[PDB]
Amino acid sequence: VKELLEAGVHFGHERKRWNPKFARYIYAERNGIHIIDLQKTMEELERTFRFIEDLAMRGGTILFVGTKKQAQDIVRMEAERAGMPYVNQRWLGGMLTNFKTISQRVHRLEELEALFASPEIEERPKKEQVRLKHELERLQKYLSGFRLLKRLPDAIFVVDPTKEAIAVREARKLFIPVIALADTDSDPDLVDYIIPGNDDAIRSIQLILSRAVDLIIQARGGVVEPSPSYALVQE
RNA sequence: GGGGAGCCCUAGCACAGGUGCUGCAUGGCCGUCGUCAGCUCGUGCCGUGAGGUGUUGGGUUAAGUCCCGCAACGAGCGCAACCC
Repeated sequence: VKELLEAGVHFGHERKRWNPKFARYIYAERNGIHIIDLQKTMEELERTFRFIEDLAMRGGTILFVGTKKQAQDIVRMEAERAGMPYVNQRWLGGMLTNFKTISQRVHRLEELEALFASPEIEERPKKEQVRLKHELERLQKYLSGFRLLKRLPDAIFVVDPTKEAIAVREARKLFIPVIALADTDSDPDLVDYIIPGNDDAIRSIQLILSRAVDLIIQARGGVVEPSPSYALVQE
């Protein structure tokens, strides 16, 4: 458990595409690959999961932002289990902020769903229908986990918050708690709460994330087990 | 026996008429870039602002048509389909 899980398959990163304040977190910098300090990282994880279980047991959406394919795939399934409205595919400008507009985009999609199994299965012209198939598909292709986000979200979990500081950027201006997770690449004070840990390792993703999801399922009282994992991680 | 209206004539009078000018006074019809693929709106973000964003990258199509990107996502008059 904990620190010894890391001595297994995950640790520090960076070809020196780093960030100075994160280097205060840092131990060493050999191989060219910074030597993460997973100890005080365990301290961080302590405070992190404190608020995790708190806000989760009280109830209010933490906003799975995984985007890089790897992460994304795993997290998506995990997200479905985590119960939290989630960012699956490529994060697009508008979600965080243009909230009402988003609710409208949903409405177009959801009502496409509603009127996809209607007498429209009979009627309606070909070009209209077929095109509407296409854009219905893509609409759900992006707004899957987002389709279930309807009232002031209260923290995010995210992954590597540089890209996912496109994401941070938004929720950061939005006076909102943002947990989020990365290597010595990103920035510490860029975030509200910090998980200093590599995220190009698919296993790392699996482990820390399942830890969090289980933390929120234990906020409500339980904890089962994940389906997505070691599978496509290595094969 | 006149007187009444309409209708025709003759000098008068208001009046008309113009394929006479000027499209540097114009409507309208259009010739015309040219079926060129463009023109623009909503919110968010951006810049002190003008304004930007959208539409700035890459294919692809008849085409701003569609698709991967992208601080954005749509909607609009055209494009298309809708009349033959």
